[PDB]
This record gives sequence, structure tokens and C-alpha cells, in this order.
Amino acid sequence: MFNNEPLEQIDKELHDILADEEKRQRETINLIASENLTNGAVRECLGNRVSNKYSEGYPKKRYYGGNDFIDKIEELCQKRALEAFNVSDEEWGVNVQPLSGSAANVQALYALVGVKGKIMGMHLCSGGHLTHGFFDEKKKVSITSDMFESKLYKCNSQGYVDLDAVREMALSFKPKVIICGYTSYPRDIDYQQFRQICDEVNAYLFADISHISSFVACNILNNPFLHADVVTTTTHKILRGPRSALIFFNKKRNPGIEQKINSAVFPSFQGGPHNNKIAAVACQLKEVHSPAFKEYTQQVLLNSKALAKALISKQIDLVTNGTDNHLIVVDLRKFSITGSKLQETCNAINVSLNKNTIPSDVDCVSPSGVRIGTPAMTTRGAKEKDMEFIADVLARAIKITVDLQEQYGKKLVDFKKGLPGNAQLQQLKQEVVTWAGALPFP
Amino acid sequence: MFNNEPLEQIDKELHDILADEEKRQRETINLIASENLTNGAVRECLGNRVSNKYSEGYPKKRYYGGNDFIDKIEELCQKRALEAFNVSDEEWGVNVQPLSGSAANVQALYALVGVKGKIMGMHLCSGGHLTHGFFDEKKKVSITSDMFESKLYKCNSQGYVDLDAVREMALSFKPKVIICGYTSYPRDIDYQQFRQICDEVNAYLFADISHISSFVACNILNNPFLHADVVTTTTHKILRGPRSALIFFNKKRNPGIEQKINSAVFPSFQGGPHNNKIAAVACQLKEVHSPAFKEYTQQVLLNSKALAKALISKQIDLVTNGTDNHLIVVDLRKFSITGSKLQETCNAINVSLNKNTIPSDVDCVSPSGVRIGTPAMTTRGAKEKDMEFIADVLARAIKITVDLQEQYGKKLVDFKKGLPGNAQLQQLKQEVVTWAGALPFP
Ligand SMILES: Cc1[nH]nc2c1[C@](c1cc(F)cc(N3CCC(C(=O)O)CC3)c1)(C(C)C)C(C#N)=C(N)O2
Ligand SMILES: Cc1[nH]nc2c1[C@](c1cc(F)cc(N3CCC(C(=O)O)CC3)c1)(C(C)C)C(C#N)=C(N)O2
Ligand SMILES: Cc1ncc(COP(=O)(O)O)c(CNCC(=O)O)c1O
Ligand SMILES: Cc1ncc(COP(=O)(O)O)c(CNCC(=O)O)c1O
Ligand SMILES: [Cl-]
Repeated sequence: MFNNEPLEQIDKELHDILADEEKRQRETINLIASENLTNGAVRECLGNRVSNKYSEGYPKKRYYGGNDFIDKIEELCQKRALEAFNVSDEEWGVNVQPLSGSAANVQALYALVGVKGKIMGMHLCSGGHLTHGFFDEKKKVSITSDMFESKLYKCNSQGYVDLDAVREMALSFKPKVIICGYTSYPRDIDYQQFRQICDEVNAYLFADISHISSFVACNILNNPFLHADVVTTTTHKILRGPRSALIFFNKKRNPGIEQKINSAVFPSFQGGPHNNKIAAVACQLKEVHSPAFKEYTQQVLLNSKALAKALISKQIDLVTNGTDNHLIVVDLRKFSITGSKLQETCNAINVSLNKNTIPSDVDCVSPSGVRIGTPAMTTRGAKEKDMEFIADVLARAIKITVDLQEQYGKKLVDFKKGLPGNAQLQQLKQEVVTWAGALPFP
Repeated sequence: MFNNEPLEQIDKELHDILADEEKRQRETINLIASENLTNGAVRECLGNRVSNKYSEGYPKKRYYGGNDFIDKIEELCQKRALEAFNVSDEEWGVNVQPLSGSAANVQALYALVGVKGKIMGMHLCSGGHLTHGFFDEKKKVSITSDMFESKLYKCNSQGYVDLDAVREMALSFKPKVIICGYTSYPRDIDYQQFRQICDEVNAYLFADISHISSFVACNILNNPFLHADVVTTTTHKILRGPRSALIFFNKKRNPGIEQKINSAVFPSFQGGPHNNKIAAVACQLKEVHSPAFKEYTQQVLLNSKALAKALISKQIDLVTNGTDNHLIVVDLRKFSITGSKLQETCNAINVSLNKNTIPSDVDCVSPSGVRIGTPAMTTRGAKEKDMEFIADVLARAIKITVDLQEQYGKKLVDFKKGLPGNAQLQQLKQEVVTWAGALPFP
């Protein structure tokens, strides 16, 4: 007693908007540092009938029966995960049930500290995530600043993590957890010095590696597993998996952590796991652990270094003057345009990026930079030589943005009126669509 | 720079387990009250490339650009939701971002009461959900009992909600929210009398209708939208959508609720929404609002009443002596077997059900009943006359369970030793597989 007609037949209205979405993705220079493109195999898993099954609990400790195959999938995902991140199953465990990165962080923090517990993270304005304790004078914006007592550390004027201020804050604040690993940080992290500060104050070391997970797994960047008590990561960014998250916990350093983390995920926070997610994550984690994927990850960094260099060669300033990873933050102050203005211009030419704070920005209102990243375009086959073109397009967007600002003014409302129909933007869009349009597309 | 090989090629190991899972679903009499089977169109949505897009924020208030088509999908889903539940967009709003039922409830509760806020819900042991404030002497099991201060009301000895006790408790406790709508409650709800208590103590009325959502939408059961401030529902049970959730809020009764609910979901709790989910929910909500789906929902109730009646005709006792909806709770006390024993026996014969507390149980260890429901089998094409066979199969499972208990003993460890190789079970399994395997399967 159901309708089995295809999506095109059953819901023509939705199938057209989805077909349009796919075409937009196909014809976009996607520089969102947190985005990627999943392969067909990952998307076969996400649409699999395995999502029909209620399987509350954990493998071999399920509430319901009929979970033999679901237990095999969840066991294969946890195993594949610990392997992918070069950790022994006797020393580290992994929870694979968190539905997204923010859920994973709230759950992991709750397990470590509980309600009213004290946490430290990087300020959002300096490159931290919302789930690292973000609040404002006007409000406790993230639940992580409200269910926990949080304190926020900043980067120095050059955009680097300032460990002297981290320590100064940690000694007087005395948090149970200190969070490192960031949303828009262009350099590698000195975990050892984080571990050194955590020991001193008897705080847990939390590493959120969502943005750099592939670099960690493939041993290109520093390894937080040598130092951290807890490692969280999303599976949908540079890792190129589905939208999901992983919580890692160090058993050897913290006996009893397994149960605290596991009970935090269920039944403290979540109900039934989404088994299609877990299948899809299992699938990508095999790819992640291959020499082929290490090559892709290496390519991400080569493109990023090359993109940084080309932008510098065109007299564009980068926060920290470069990058150790997949992402760059452009400092736009010398052109006197905001991040939001350039984001609007880039959207008009099918270039996807986001506005982003820089160190000099005291607030998150009027951020003076943008953030770009190479994983999505590296997935579509761009090599180092293609980064000149990406730099050229972004330079041209900055110039048009300055020109439009001159003509229509610095108020964002006025500025945008200059945008539609612009001859140069229509020209630049067409170049973007022509180049992007033809690149390999999963 | 990606592998586009199909799932079978790229990960043969995972593809076999998934093919096994699919076949197990095909050959099971699935009586899990909270389960269903999605159609192909909903699963096309879930495997769609729309999940590649980061779209933090709300439609037309997005952080990023390139969200024109994502904004169209999310607006379509919201519109389709409000129509499906027969409410005016002038008076009601809907948030479509919650990743699951449990997330939706924690988010919605936080919005209404905040950290340390006072909430009231049905005890888990009496049919409430975990996210309705569940705790135990030993521990605050749900975050809803830890981040909130919760009080728990029980059903009377006949299995009905006792409003006198609710009132007695509300007047003494003074909560900001009273939760009604349940996980294993076989009767309809007097929302009007819940509203009466809420008004009398100045508390919000929260209706979690995840289990009965189709009955509400199709005007078969009482309508909580006439009386409640907030209505949450999962989209994956009787509604037959993907794994996601919906928060409805009554603007007319509570000005400023829109922003409280919306900010709770993001950025208080979640990050980027899952666009494949939202698309998939959009797709199902169209079907939900059709005269054909009302017929399905009616069939769910006809099958349930007929199943209840056939079990009673075989001298099996039902909590509240019947049902007003899709689910039945069998009281097993007269056979001196636990729910866990029958669940084990039913898994051995490819019958999916779960153990469930009954009113006389003081603990959630050794529940004395099982819960069954008709949505999954109604989806597979079973009609009223097919319920006699289901009843016959369950009666035979109970008899075998009593006999096995006699032969091997009342300890669950000892009891299970009796199951493998049992001649009658293999026989009963084969009948189940033969009947189930034949039924229509989306
Ligand atoms: C969207 C999001 N999520 N997590 C993030 C961001 C970023 C971001 C950029 C921006 F322009 C604004 C905001 N805000 C989020 C909401 C917040 C509030 O509701 O009060 C106000 C500031 C966040 C960025 C990666 C897109 C950001 C930066 N910079 C950082 N560090 O992390
Ligand atoms: C699994 C789940 N989720 N939500 C639920 C359940 C049920 C359930 C049955 C059962 F036999 C046991 C439990 N527990 C959940 C965990 C809890 C703890 O960790 O302290 C112990 C008791 C829950 C049922 C629908 C399967 C249940 C009932 N009855 C109710 N009302 O709601
Ligand atoms: C460090 C970090 N942690 C957690 C998350 C949470 O992921 P979900 O959106 O899946 O909740 C993000 C996403 N940040 C968005 C971005 O960088 O564009 C992140 O950057
Ligand atoms: C009333 C109610 N509310 C919320 C949820 C949570 O849904 P998630 O599992 O999507 O978090 C459930 C699931 N209860 C499981 C069952 O009835 O079998 C439920 O019964
Ligand atoms: Cl999904």
C-alpha cells in the first residue's frame, strides 16, 4: 500500500529544484573550505533501506532484535575508523553514532565535564567553532556556553594561536576541558604544547580535527592522537564522507571514558542511530585508508600552497601570510571592502566562498576577510597550474567589488543594486561556468 | 580525482551485509511500532547531491551564498508541513532542521525553559520517551533530566494517563512545560484537559506526536494543534518519511516563539542542516497530504483494531484492553514469561517486536510485556484478515516460550540455550518467511 513511482514522476516540483541544484554545483568554483563532493557509492549507502531499522543502543547490547547485520555494519565502521586514524583498538575507541559535528562536540563535552562544567575553546571570531563555547555579551549563543561555563581564548595580531595567553587563561580559569582544532585556522596545531598546558591545570585535551581530518589520518600534519584524550571529527569535509561525526576517546589515558562517551551519545542525547549514515561512513573510511586517498589529500595541500602563492604574487594578503593545510583566509583591508561584499560578488560569478573574521576585527559584524579552501576543487581534478586561474578570478572579483563600491557606495544594501546585470560579472560568470562546467564531477 | 565505481565494486564487503539486511527486512513480520518502509522516491532524496551543501542559517538569512535552490527546498518543506498538519502559516510556524526526534525535543524544550528550567513528562516505564525528562535514582539518564529539572508522572494501574495525578503534580511542582504524547501509549490523548492544567499553572503545553503523527494529520485522532504551544514529531515512523524531525510552534499564542525555537535549533544546538533529509521530508509530506495516504492511515488503524481483537479472542491480555491507534501493548503476566524472553523467541522466528513495560512493573528491568504496531505491515499490504495470522503466529510464540522456559528455566541465559535448533521455531520461522517474503516491498 505505497507509491513506488520514481522521484521525477512522484514529485516533479522537487525533482526540478534538485536538478537545478546539481547543475549549480557543476558550474561553480566551490571554494567553501568545509565542502566536498561525495561519490556515488557513498550516496548509494545514504539512500539504502538500512535507514528503516531502529537500533537504539550499541552492537551486541541492542534494545531490539534483528540487529545482526546492523551490528556488523556498526562494527565494521568503528574498526575501519580506528585503522584510518592509525590507532590501536586496545588503546582507542570510537563512537560512530553522532548525527553531525555539533552533536558530537556537545555530547563529548558533556561526557567529560557535565552540566555547569568548565571549558575553554578558541573564540569564533579567531577561528573557533560555535560548539567550542561561543557566546557574546548580548547572549549565550551556543549551548556550549550555556550548559557549560566557557572561557574563550584569542589568536594574536598575526592570526596564530597564542599559547602564552592560553596558559595564562587556563591557570586562573581552571577548566576541565581545553578545546583545540578549529573552523578557520590556516596553520597546523602544536598539540604537545596543548597537552603540556592541560597536564599543568589537570584539564582534558579535546582536539576537533573536522577541517584537517584527512591530513591527520594520512600523516601529512601533526597527530593529535599522540597527545589528546578526545578527538572529534565530522566525516563530510576534507574526509569526503557523508554528513556525520566520529568521537574518538583514549582508553589508556582515561579508564572509564568509554562508558561516559557512549552513554552521552545514547541515551543522554540521541535516540535511534541513522544506519544509512553509518554504512556511508563505513564506505568512505575504506577509501580514506588507501594510498590513492593519501595522494588526493597531498593534492589538496599542493593546490592550497599554490593558491596561496598566486594570491600573494597578485599582492593579496593572507592571514599568517600562508597556509599549512587546505584553507586560506584572505585579509581584505588594503582594498577597503568587507568580506560580505566580496561574498556577494563571488556568488554573482558562481564562485562559492564565505566571509570570515580576521584578527583585527573586534566583532563578528563586518568581517574583513574571506575564507577559501581547496578540497572540493581538488576532488574535481584541479591541479597546481589551475590555481593561477582561481587566483586570477578572485583578483578580478576584488577589483570589480572595489569598482562597484566606488559607484554605488559602502552600504551593503546600495552595493548589491550595482550587481545585477553587470556586464563584467556576466562575462566573469561565463568564464567560471565554462571552466567549472567541464571538470570531473562525482 | 575520485572513485566512481558502484558500491558493489568499491566495497564488496559492505554491499553483501546491506544485501543481507534488505533480505532480512523482506522476510520479517515487522511489528516494531516505530518502524516503517520508505519508498524509492524518499530514498532518492536521501542519496541526492544536495547533501554536499553547507547552508547554516534559515531561508533568506543564510550565512553563505549559493543557497537559492536550498532555500526553495526548505521553504517547500515548511509550507508542505503546515499544510499536512492543517494549520495556517499565519498562526503556526515549523522548523525543519532537527536531525532526529530526540534532537527536536531537547532543542524545543531548551527554547521554552532554558538550562535549569522545569519540565514534566510521562515516565519512561509508563510509556514516555527518554527525552521527556527520564531519569532514575542512580542517574540522570536523559540530558532532559540533567540540563532541565524534571518531574515524572505515571499512568494508573489500568494503563491510562491519570490527569488527577498530573494536576496534583503540576500544582506542587510548577513547571514551565508539560509534555504529552508518548512512545508506547495505546490510547488517544485528551489535549484539552492537558491545556486546562497548563493554563492553571502557567505552563507551556508540549505535544510529542511522533507515534501518531499520521492520525493527527489525517483527522482520525484528537488534534493537539487546537490546544498546544509546541508540537514535535519525527518524520520516520507512521508518517513514513526519512529519519528527521519537525518542530511546530504556535505564534498566535506565543509572540516571539519563532525566534526562540529557531535559535535553539541553530546556532544553539546544530550546525549545517542536512539538505538530503529536508528534501526527503518535502517529498513525503506531499504524499502525506493526499487522500490515498489517508486511506493507508485508516488501514493502519483497521489492522490494529483487528489485531487487538484477534489477540483478545485467543485469551491474550492487552494493556487498557485495546487500542485507539497503531499500537498494542501485550501484558504477558498470565503466561509467566517476560517480554525479553518473547522478544528472543520472536527474533528466532523473524518476528520483530520489542519488550515493553506494563503498569504493574515497578522497574525497566524485566518488563512484563511487548509492544507491537501495524504501520510497517500495513505498508507491506496486510489487511484486516491478515491480522489473524499475525495473532496466530504470536500466540504460538508465546506457547513455545512457555515450553522452553519449562525445559531450560527462567534465567534468560539458560532460556536462550533452548532456542538454537528448535524444530518448532524453524517450522514457525519458515511459515513467517514464506508469508512475509511474498508481501509488497518498497
Ligand atoms: C557560520 C559558521 N559556523 N561556525 C563558524 C562560522 C564562521 C562565521 C562567519 C561569520 F561571518 C559569522 C558567523 N557567526 C555565526 C552566528 C553568530 C551568532 O548567531 O551570533 C554570529 C557570527 C560565523 C564561518 C566559518 C562561516 C566562522 C567565522 N568567522 C567561524 N569561526 O566558525
Ligand atoms: C528504547 C526506548 N527508547 N524510548 C523508549 C524505549 C522503550 C524502552 C524499553 C525497554 F525495555 C527499556 C528501555 N530503557 C532505555 C534505556 C534506559 C537506561 O539506559 O537507563 C533503560 C530502560 C526503554 C521501548 C519503546 C523500546 C520504552 C519502553 N518501555 C519507552 N517508553 O520509550
Ligand atoms: C571545527 C568544526 N567542528 C564542528 C563543525 C560542525 O559540523 P556540523 O555542521 O556537521 O554540525 C564544524 C563546521 N563548520 C562549518 C564550516 O567550517 O564551514 C567545524 O568547522
Ligand atoms: C515520542 C517519541 N519522541 C521522540 C523519539 C525520538 O526519535 P529519534 O529516535 O529519531 O531520536 C521517539 C522514538 N522512540 C523509539 C520507539 O518508539 O521505538 C518517540 O517514541
Ligand atoms: Cl541522511
